[PDB]
Amino acid sequence: KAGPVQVLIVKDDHSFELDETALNRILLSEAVRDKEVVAVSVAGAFRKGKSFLMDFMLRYMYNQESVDWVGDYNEPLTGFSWRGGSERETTGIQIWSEIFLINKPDGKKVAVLLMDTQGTSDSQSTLRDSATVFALSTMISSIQVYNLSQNVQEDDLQHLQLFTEYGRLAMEETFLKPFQSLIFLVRDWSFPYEFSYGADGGAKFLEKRLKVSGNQHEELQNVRKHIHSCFTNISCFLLPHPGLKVATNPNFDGKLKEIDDEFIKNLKILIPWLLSPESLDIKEINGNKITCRGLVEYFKAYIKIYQGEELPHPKSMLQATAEANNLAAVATAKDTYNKKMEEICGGDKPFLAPNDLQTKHLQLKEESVKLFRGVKKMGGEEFSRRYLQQLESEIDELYIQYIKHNDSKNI
Amino acid sequence: KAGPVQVLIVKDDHSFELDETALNRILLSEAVRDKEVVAVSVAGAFRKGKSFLMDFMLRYMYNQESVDWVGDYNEPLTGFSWRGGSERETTGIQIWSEIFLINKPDGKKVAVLLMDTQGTSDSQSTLRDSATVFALSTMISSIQVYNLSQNVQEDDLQHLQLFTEYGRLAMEETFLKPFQSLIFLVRDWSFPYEFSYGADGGAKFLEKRLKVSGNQHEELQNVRKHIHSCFTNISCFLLPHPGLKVATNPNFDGKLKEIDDEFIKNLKILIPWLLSPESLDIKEINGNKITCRGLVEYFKAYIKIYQGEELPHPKSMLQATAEANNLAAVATAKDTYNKKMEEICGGDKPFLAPNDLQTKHLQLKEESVKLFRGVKKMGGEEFSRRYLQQLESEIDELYIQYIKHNDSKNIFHAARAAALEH
Ligand SMILES: Nc1nc2c(ncn2[C@@H]2O[C@H](COP(=O)(O)OP(=O)(O)O)[C@@H](O)[C@H]2O)c(=O)[nH]1
Ligand SMILES: Nc1nc2c(ncn2[C@@H]2O[C@H](COP(=O)(O)OP(=O)(O)O)[C@@H](O)[C@H]2O)c(=O)[nH]1
Ligand code: ALF
Ligand code: ALF
Ligand SMILES: [Mg+2]
Ligand SMILES: [Mg+2]
Repeated sequence: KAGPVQVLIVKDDHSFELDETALNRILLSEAVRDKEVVAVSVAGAFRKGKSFLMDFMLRYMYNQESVDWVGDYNEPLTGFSWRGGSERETTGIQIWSEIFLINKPDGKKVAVLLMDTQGTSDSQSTLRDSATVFALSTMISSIQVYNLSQNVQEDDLQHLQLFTEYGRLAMEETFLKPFQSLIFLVRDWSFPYEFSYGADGGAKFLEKRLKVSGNQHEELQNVRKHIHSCFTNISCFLLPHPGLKVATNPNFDGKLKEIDDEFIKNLKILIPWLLSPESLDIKEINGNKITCRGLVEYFKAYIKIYQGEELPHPKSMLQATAEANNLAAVATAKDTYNKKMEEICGGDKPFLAPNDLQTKHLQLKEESVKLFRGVKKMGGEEFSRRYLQQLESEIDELYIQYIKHNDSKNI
Repeated sequence: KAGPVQVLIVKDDHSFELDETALNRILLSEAVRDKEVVAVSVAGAFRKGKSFLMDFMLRYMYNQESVDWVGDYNEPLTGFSWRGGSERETTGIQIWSEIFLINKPDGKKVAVLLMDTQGTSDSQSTLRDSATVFALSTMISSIQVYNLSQNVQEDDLQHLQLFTEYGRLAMEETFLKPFQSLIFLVRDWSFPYEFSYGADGGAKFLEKRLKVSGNQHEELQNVRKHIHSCFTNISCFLLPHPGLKVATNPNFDGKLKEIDDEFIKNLKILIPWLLSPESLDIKEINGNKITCRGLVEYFKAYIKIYQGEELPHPKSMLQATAEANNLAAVATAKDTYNKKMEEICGGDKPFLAPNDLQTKHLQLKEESVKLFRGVKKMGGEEFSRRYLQQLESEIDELYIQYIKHNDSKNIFHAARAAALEH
């Protein structure tokens, strides 16, 4: 019997593990391994109904040819594990064990893979944990549902930009856009009188939100340009709140009779708009359509890159800013020392007595140390200590170079 | 008649202006200028009901002595401007024009100032805009209500850390904690079966969410340690959802008869909890209690700092990581060039003829450029181009230093060569 399968395992030590056996068993079966694959993912902040949504996607995938695929209104919602409570439920990445075979309007018979992910920003996860899951699901899926709550905030765009860039870094160089379809799914949209629920309201909302204009600040322009650069198709769907019973009742188990009717009405539109045979886009990587067997190889390849240390680590805004502040200050203090030493023992300056050279070096070292300390930096003085010691060590190294330059002028 | 007053203005070119005349008219009047001041602010992500909340705080401030301060159930909600719609309403910082005089259980009157702020992360603002508003409002307030939606996510704590770090950087150095009281107010809390609505469930939720353990990953540890070290008192209040009429009905105008009853009950706990005379903390800066006139002086000083450019610029995760990646690659590549040039024209090495020196320099410069370009960095090759150009420029400057070092080993080379050619 079909069920969810844990394929990306996140460990308590923040390491990642691919369950290759379970993955090979689902995607290398004879019926699917050679078919071109459509991979649908949902990702975004944790505790926002992602697994819940995926389980309605499952109902549609099993009952496409039925007018009432949304189900019996007394049927509980099953599949991927979903629940209330403040603590995360999904970890890593899970896929549905049954690969769906669908006929496109082309006549092409394609394999459809459904992928559910650990929400970002939970209380147990580093930024590297969250970015790796989100980048991997974007790199593997051909349709990425970016699940957002209520609105699209500038920090939603900055996270998307960080995660997609992290994905790009693990990918081979390419002249085409790295990714395919992205849907901004806005849950609990509260303003249907400003933009109607659904795809047409969402398209107008998103055009406004992502619009680049010349009078816009560069920081605002650049995040929008980066998002457009990454995806060949970007859509948006505004979804109503499903009712306070769905959000707050601990006995709720997914029965449609307990879900707000306007939510159901739009949910019935959203799922086929995402998953109908005409809207299923086959996965492509660097301009080649991928089969299920091909997808398995890329999954293994990408995880290995993220398991190693070839790529830089994503860092928080304060941590990354502190590091850049300190690196820039080291460079400035070191450059100051170099140019000041050139004034007293550059090539065109006379030989200096060794004791004089030492006195002037110690003075110029102290001046560069005071320059470094005086620059305002994020992170605090304790964070700076490592960079202060590096600075002093590199200046001491430079000094020995100058001892030898000076010595050459008295031979 | 009393109303909201814009005191911090964010311009469309993202510059900041203090309307000192408006501020002075309010805080320097004879009635309040010399009274110790309590400042209450609300701040957080945009479009989350901050102004709405403040107008219910206004009702309390005006009707504390009335039996039913919350208002008639048919009375619309007014004061600071609030509304639905997805676009921001409040910009900058505004204060209420009427300063409330309140007697403490001690015996003398404090002045209470209410401050409403632009939500962070709206689509028209830079990170620096958001950071400056949130920092200024934290630095000026003695009670900061941090307004959050549904949960406390790790990105919420990273933003609070960044914003409070930005405020600390603009303050006088002190051995004391820089700020006083912080309230994590969680709107639309959905799990009362796990942590009950209000301040006791909030305290248990927040104690767990903010707990510092020496065994958590340093990234999670250090955010929590930072927040704890910034505030002398941190609490948390979990508020129910107000109902879909409040959230989605365009005709809603604040009438209590259209607000869910459980939200009202907790609202009636929250507001006196925040504002009761025995709960009002007098603003302290650098160990001194502050009067209204002193608060104006600090508002002027702090904004002057953020109007200048003495401080590091707040940057997005991608922007800051890309910068750090490129800065490190530049330093490595420049260091390599220096070390390789020392092998050939260090002080203890023989004179090199200018043509050999140039050829070797050009080889080593290319190897360093190749090293820089080979480093995997966030942000793209296009982002790195400013740093590649800077590296080539700094390498060229070092080369000229080496030309002079080398020439000094044989000043007569060109002259003697010319004399020997004959
Ligand atoms: N407010 C709100 N809650 C939802 C929605 N959809 C599902 N939920 C509830 O969200 C909670 C967590 O759902 P889950 O799918 O496990 O979230 P995930 O962690 O994002 O996968 C459950 O209590 C769901 O009933 C929605 O559209 N809005
Ligand atoms: N979901 C929800 N909406 C609220 C709450 N409080 C107020 N609102 C609605 O949120 C919208 C924005 O309110 P406003 O005070 O202008 O938000 P601000 O931008 O943060 O100041 C209004 O439509 C309010 O009716 C709440 O606790 N939960
Ligand atoms: F909180 Al989750 F899937 F994002 F359980
Ligand atoms: F969006 Al606001 F006050 F944060 F109008
Ligand atoms: Mg889930
Ligand atoms: Mg407001």
